[PDB]
Amino acid sequence: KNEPVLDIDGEELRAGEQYYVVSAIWGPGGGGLALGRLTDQKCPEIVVQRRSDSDYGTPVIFHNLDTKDDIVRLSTDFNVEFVPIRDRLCLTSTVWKIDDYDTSTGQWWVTTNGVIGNPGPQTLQSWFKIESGNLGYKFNFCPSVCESCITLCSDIGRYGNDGQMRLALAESGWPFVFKKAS
Amino acid sequence: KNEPVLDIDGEELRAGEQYYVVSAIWGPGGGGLALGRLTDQKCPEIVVQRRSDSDYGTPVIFHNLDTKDDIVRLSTDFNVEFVPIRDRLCLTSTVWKIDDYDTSTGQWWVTTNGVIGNPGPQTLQSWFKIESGNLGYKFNFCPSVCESCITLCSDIGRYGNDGQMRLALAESGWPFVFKKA
Amino acid sequence: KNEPVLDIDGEELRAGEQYYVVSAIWGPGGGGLALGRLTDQKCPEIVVQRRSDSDYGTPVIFHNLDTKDDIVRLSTDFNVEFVPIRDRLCLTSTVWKIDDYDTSTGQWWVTTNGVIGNPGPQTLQSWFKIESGNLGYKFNFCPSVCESCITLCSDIGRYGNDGQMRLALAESGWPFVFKKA
Repeated sequence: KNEPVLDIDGEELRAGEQYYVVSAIWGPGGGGLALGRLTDQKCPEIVVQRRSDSDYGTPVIFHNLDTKDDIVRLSTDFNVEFVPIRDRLCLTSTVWKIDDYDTSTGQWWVTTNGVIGNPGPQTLQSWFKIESGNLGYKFNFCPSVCESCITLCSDIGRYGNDGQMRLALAESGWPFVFKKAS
Repeated sequence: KNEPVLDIDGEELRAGEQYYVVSAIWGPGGGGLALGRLTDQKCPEIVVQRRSDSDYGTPVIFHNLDTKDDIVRLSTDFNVEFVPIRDRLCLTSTVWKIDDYDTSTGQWWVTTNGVIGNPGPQTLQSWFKIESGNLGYKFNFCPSVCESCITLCSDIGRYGNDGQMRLALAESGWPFVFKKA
Repeated sequence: KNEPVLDIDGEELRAGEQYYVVSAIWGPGGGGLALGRLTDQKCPEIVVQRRSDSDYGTPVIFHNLDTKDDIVRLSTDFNVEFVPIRDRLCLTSTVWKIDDYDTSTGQWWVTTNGVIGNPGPQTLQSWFKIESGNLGYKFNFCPSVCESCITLCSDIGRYGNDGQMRLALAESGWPFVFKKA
């Protein structure tokens, strides 16, 4: 019964529909998110952002906890799934999942090879939330799918990693907006 | 009088029972089968494979030809239905059917909006077999409900399309196993 | 200049790197390869497979033909050496080598006590190739290090042997994948 997420058109987000995730801050805040690849890892891909603010990157589909509700709502666990237009360099999934700890960088990366559905301990790292706290719109990884589980619980922001703007768990979240692909 | 189809626990598949159909090839081979959709088509949904080795996708149920036989057995026509709860179905069934020839890709696709029961020409595109082949079980479309009919016949393999892994008719079938739900 | 062999991570296999070699078929396909010992023979250790698909086994390292090309490539001869992080139970090597003909089983076993390097007649039994079919990858024994020599040329598969999953020459090769250690 939560408040709907809204795209730039004022329209409430629909699960299954494709949306560009674009920086709410343009200029040096960059453009949209898309799939990139690391130098020491060709697969699975990683969530990156384009330097150009005219680039909206790769759209995503949101998969609900209970898909009986087709409205994407705030502070609710869901799966974010990149839906690329290019051919797949990788045979692993393009679903967002929280990586394990990166001892070389000190940040929890947001990466691919996540899971659609199966809420519970097996998929704890595949569930994300959208909020609007002190930002335009932010991603928060704090899955409530498993009440006996212990999970990380914090905002999701951007950090520089080897020439790419990557997404990592951060205290100071980063603001986004949603755009119907059409 | 054929031999039954077994699941991961060694227990034969039951018609009416729920089973995850998971690729016997892990890693790059992806995992279980589930339901997806195309950019230009919202319904009926399409049969896809989740790419992660830790998600089994969507469970299925088997309907035998004879509704009285409870055992799922090899080299015999059956109905396969997904059993999801997504309310994004535009009332189309969850039963596997063979699509008509896709002129764009040159492949015969596997889809939904098939029919349970009613063996005959009407449900021709909805009847599937499981063959052992060489690896774990492979799916095969070769309906035997209409002797008078001209149907395609070949194994079922996997092929890429629109950023999703899909099921099509081919000679080299793709292997799968079954995990009880 | 052949295409590089790729591990699970999408990475071309590098000569010298520890890799786990694990069945590309999970479930009853078992797991990884390791050093085992037979009932009547303690040395040399043989190549075996752990029944649990969770046991990646013993890491190994590749040894190319030309000691300077670091890219492990397809259809190219190489030595293979087990890397037991366990204490070495024997004085013979961990290098893969085709055992002599087993009159009791009609199987050309894969054992150890092979030799790294010295291509030609002296080490013909330690030179293996990697290829791919419909599965991830399949081993093949068809060394080219001696043109005037006659050797068997066939794929490599798995067989039971006193309750241990050994490896031997076959016409259909078993599928594997490589995970960085």
